[PDB]
Amino acid sequence: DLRLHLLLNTSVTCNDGSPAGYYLKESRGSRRWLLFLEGGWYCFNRENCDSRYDTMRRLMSSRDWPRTRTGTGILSSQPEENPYWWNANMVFIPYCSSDVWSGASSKSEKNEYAFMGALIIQEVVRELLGRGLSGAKVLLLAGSSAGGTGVLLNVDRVAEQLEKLGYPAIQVRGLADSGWFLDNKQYRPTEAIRRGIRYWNGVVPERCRRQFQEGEEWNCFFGYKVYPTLRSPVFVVQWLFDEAQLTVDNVHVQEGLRLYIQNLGRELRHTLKDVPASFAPACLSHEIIIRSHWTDVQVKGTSLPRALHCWDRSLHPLKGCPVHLVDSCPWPHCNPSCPT
Ligand SMILES: *[C@@H]1O[C@H](CO)[C@@H](O)[C@H](O)[C@H]1NC(C)=O
Ligand SMILES: CC(=O)Nc1ccc2nsnc2c1
Ligand SMILES: CC(=O)Nc1ccc2nsnc2c1
Repeated sequence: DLRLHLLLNTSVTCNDGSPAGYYLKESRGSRRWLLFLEGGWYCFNRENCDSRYDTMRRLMSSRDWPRTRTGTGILSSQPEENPYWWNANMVFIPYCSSDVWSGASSKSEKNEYAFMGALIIQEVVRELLGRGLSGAKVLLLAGSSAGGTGVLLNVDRVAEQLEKLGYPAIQVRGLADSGWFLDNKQYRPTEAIRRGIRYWNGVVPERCRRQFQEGEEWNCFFGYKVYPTLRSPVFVVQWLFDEAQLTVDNVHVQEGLRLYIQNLGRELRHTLKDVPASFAPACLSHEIIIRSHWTDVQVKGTSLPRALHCWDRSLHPLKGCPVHLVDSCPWPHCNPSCPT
């Protein structure tokens, strides 16, 4: 089990001003550290954040968090369940800022809620350095859904933070699961992110900000636009027919919809052509890395735990150990190993 620690700096808060925190299981025989960012949509104005506070309060507050959580999937410590990193130090960072991990704004006389996702990540890293992260060789910042987008927005800031604090030997890497979205034409929008950034005081990576400039930082929330600007190594996991993508596209089969779905898969495939570390199966699903049966899906005969191990070796092409795995077949479940 992973044990809850609320942040000692109580000014780094969830939406309602309660302290943020993290769940930790140490592995004293390991110099590898996995920090995982939870997902769960977002909110972007007073009215829809108020609604989220009524029926999704654990995503806005630490007041009701449990003292422990069980690690699953890539967060499991059993080799049978996690062939990749079962002996690592494990950290689960709850998502309680509703800002895709981008915010840097405190609650105040003018702000009903605090949006501090970017600061929560920095403070967790700071406090872990006294609990053994100072001796790490690799820090893998991972996340699913909104947490996968959060990896893309924050991995280079973690790398800069550790450099400026005096830890140049820690290698920072990212693993973004189900957070690679397309700003495509709907079957039947980006305004939500633009409004959110202003409501959250949201921050994006500096090189991407300099490309798109003021008023256009929403572009940096889209993987295919922010990824080329990043310096840390990043592995991208993305279903070709992601259910959250299709929901925003207003898709729930005749010729028009057939062509729409086939075009979505082809566009997703295209955006990953120049991403050398990636895993993109032709399935209709959403998230993968913390579910218990994450080992089952394969692309071209290679599972995701194997592909991640091959990535580790590459950062020391490899014979029989591939790291770029993108399906080419054009319809959901044309890969027999898709989850049911
Ligand atoms: C707590 O975090 C805030 C926001 O990052 C920072 O301004 C403040 O200095 C921190 N407190 C301490 C004691 O470091
Ligand atoms: C349901 C939903 O809309 N999820 C998300 C989360 C983060 C995003 N960043 S860009 N588009 C995104 C969409
Ligand atoms: C024009 C536009 O904004 N299109 C879309 C479509 C699906 C999305 N999923 S997340 N952000 C999305 C944006």
